[PDB]
Order: sequence, then C-alpha cells, then structure tokens
Amino acid sequence: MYDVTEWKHVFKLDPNKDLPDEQLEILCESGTDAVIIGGSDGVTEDNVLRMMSKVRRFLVPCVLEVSAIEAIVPGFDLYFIPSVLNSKNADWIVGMHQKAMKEYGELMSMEEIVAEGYCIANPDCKAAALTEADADLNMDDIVAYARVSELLQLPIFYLEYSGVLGDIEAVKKTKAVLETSTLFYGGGIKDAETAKQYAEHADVIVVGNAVYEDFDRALKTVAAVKGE
Amino acid sequence: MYDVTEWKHVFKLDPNKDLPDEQLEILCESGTDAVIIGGSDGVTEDNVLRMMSKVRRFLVPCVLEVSAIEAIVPGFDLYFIPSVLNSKNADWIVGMHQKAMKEYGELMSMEEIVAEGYCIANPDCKAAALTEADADLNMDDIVAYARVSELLQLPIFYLEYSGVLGDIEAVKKTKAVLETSTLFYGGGIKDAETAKQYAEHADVIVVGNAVYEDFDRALKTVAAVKG
Ligand SMILES: [Cl-]
Ligand SMILES: [Cl-]
Ligand SMILES: [Cl-]
Ligand SMILES: [Cl-]
Ligand SMILES: [Cl-]
Ligand SMILES: [Mg+2]
Ligand SMILES: [Mg+2]
Ligand SMILES: [Mg+2]
Ligand SMILES: [Mg+2]
Ligand SMILES: [Mg+2]
Ligand SMILES: [Mg+2]
Ligand SMILES: [Mg+2]
Ligand SMILES: [Mg+2]
Ligand SMILES: [Mg+2]
Ligand SMILES: [Mg+2]
Repeated sequence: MYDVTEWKHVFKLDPNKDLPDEQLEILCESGTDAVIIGGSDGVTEDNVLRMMSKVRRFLVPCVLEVSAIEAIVPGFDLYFIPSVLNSKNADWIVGMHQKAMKEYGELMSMEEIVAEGYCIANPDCKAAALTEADADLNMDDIVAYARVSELLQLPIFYLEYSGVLGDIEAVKKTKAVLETSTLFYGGGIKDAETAKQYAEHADVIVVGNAVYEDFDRALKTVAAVKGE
Repeated sequence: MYDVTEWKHVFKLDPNKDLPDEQLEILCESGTDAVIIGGSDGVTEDNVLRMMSKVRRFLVPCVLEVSAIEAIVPGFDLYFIPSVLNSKNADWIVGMHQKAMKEYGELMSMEEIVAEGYCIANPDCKAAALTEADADLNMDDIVAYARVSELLQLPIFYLEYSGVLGDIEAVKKTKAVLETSTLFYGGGIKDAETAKQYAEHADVIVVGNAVYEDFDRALKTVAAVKG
C-alpha cells in the first residue's frame, strides 16, 4: 500500500558501513518517508539481513535497493530494482535482472517491486566505475535519459550525483520533462539548506553519505523539507 | 492510441521490398489489425517515406518499427521502439531511445510511441547479428526475459525468430508469465495452419515475409487467426 508519489525525503543507508544502533532508530523515527538499504558493490547478504531485522520494527517503509542478486533478503516492504540507463554494460540495464528472475523467480513474484531508471551523472564515484556509466553528461543528455525513463514509464527516475552537488538547472529541467515518473535526486545533500534547495525541483531528495559524516546536520534534512 | 491488447494479427512489411499490383491495398483492407513497417538493417528513410505515403490512407493502424533513428518519418499512427533485451550492446537496449529523445525530442512528443521489449531467440539471423543478441537461449532464459520485460513496464514483449518457426513451447511458457503485457510472436508463419497454431498462445501473431513469397497463402492467415 505504498505510494512513492507521496514521498518527499528518504534516507539511504549503506549496509557496508556501520551506524550506531541509537542513530539508526533515530533515522527510522525521524519523519523520513522511507529508509532505503543500499544492497550495492561489496555488499553482503549478512549485513543486509541484520539491517532488515533492525529497521523492520518501525512504521516507516523499509526498502532494499537491489544492486547484487547475492544480497537479496526477504522481509523488506519494497524492493527497488535499478536499471542504469547510461551504463555501457548491458548487465546493469537488463542482464542482472534476467539472472535474478531466472534464479529467484518465485521470490521476485512475492515481493512488491519498483523499477528505477538511474542516470549516474558524477563521473568520479564508485558507482560510475562499477557500472561503466557514461557519466560525464551535458544537461541535454540528462534530460534525454529522463525522457527514456518517462517513455518506459519506470516509476522512478533517479538522478545520481553521489557525493557531489549536481547542477540544480539539470534537476529543474529533468523535472520539467517528467509527467508520470517520480524524480529522486541524490548528491551532496548534507544539511537543511542544500535539502531545501534541491527539494524545490526533485520530488524526493535522498540523503545518504551525510548520515555517516555529520549525523545531526543530516538529520535536519527531514524537517527542512517536511516541517512547518 | 490504438489498443494493442485487442489485436490478434498483424502484417509486417519490409520497406525495401514492394508488393505487386494491388496487393498492398488488399493487405491493408484485409482485416489484419495493423500494418507494421519494419525492415532488415538496410532500411532507408526514403523507402520508409514511400511506404508511409501508401499505407496511411487506410483505416488500419499503420505502425513504424523504429530500428534506426535516421529512418524515423512522421505520419504513422504509432511508433514502436524496440529494446532488444538480450542484446550484449547497450545501444540496442536504451541507447537509441536516448538518441531519439536527444535529437528528436519535439517529434517524439508529438507522436504516439510504444516501447517494445524484444527477445531475439534465433541466433542464426541478421537481426541477432545486427543487435549483438545473446540468442542461443534455453526456455528458462526466454521466460526470464519476459519477466524482465514486465519489470521494465513494457506494453509489448516480442518473441522473434525471424525466418524460422520458433519453439511452440517457448511461446506457451512466455504467455504464462506475462501478466500485464501483450505477447507478439514473429517467426516463419506463412500459412493458415501455422498461424492458427501459434495464435493459440501468442496474443498477436506477426506475418512477415511470407507476403512476398506467396501472397495468397499469407493472406489466409488473417481469417485463420480471427475467424
Ligand atoms: Cl553475500
Ligand atoms: Cl483501438
Ligand atoms: Cl509494398
Ligand atoms: Cl480502409
Ligand atoms: Cl518469415
Ligand atoms: Mg507528490
Ligand atoms: Mg548468510
Ligand atoms: Mg516496518
Ligand atoms: Mg512531487
Ligand atoms: Mg486481447
Ligand atoms: Mg530523404
Ligand atoms: Mg490510416
Ligand atoms: Mg487514420
Ligand atoms: Mg496520418
Ligand atoms: Mg490475448
């Protein structure tokens, strides 16, 4: 009974890192619209399983972003399955999902899945390297990828700048072309000011790295976009 | 836009070939549910333009299957843009859609576009070679591509065997997993008996080059499928 078109803020947590249990409880009770567990590069199923067990008690939706088939774990409310639209490797577009349907077809059928169209626009991050993304893009290239996602009707279009602040103009123009898709933006949001700035254009802002860098400051990103 | 979930039979024409006498008009007035202009790599914008000018005048929906952005031509009722799901080359999955939107965004917006998830299951054909398709597939691979097609929201899953008939069991198993999209089957259908056989599982059967080889026999496939 989830609806990402109602969301405004999500925290994305890296199971490859460690967060104190009190901080994890606080993020879950923060008012964020979802807590997303990033099942990515170097991720292990054991860490995803421990995380699931800790966040599932809260009312907030818990989501697993499936970046590696081996790290899939039952128990989450939603499963986000990325397709890296600007990847030069078919494995990151279709390949890996076909292997998953072939090997875990029954599991996939029992879960609530949401496809994400990713556009990785920071050429210097671990994700661009892993996925061989053609990540050095002009604004018109980004807008064209968003149009591809809007055509395929993927429910989410995720503009990913990882650790850097992306060009706000690119967020605005991407949002301009999206009619049916929900625009998720991630990239350098570390405090209330940046969160507000980007929440003016993105439908949902994603705060992740910041949680491990300056927790109190990152926490304020929720009130920044959902508060009075 | 015309509703592909109500179709049962479509003819797919190669714009590089030409039907004699009034055969094109007979085909377009036959009862088929759509006339799709496809082609095999050597497709040119000029040949697509001439074909458009001929088929547009009939009530039957005319569709351009866009296999090259250089050959997009205005004037069709619907445009199908394939994503070759089993391609080893990203350009055949998302690359072209991106080019079309980057180069012809305004045109794309004015046209009715349908994404089509293709699975080329014949490794020995021009289409597999052109699209770098991993086409030597077991039935479980095909079924898994059909599950992905839906994951990606695609309205059409097109199981393609090009010039030969594909495994009927693959058609049946694919139809079984498609819960929300329409299954098009193309490959080697040239007469009524075979058209009827594959129509028991596919949602839409595509009859292609048989129209050039033996037109009268291929024309009978419409009634075979639709009664
Ligand atoms: Cl593991
Ligand atoms: Cl209709
Ligand atoms: Cl003709
Ligand atoms: Cl007519
Ligand atoms: Cl044929
Ligand atoms: Mg909303
Ligand atoms: Mg284990
Ligand atoms: Mg819960
Ligand atoms: Mg919104
Ligand atoms: Mg029907
Ligand atoms: Mg010309
Ligand atoms: Mg017409
Ligand atoms: Mg008309
Ligand atoms: Mg017209
Ligand atoms: Mg049907």
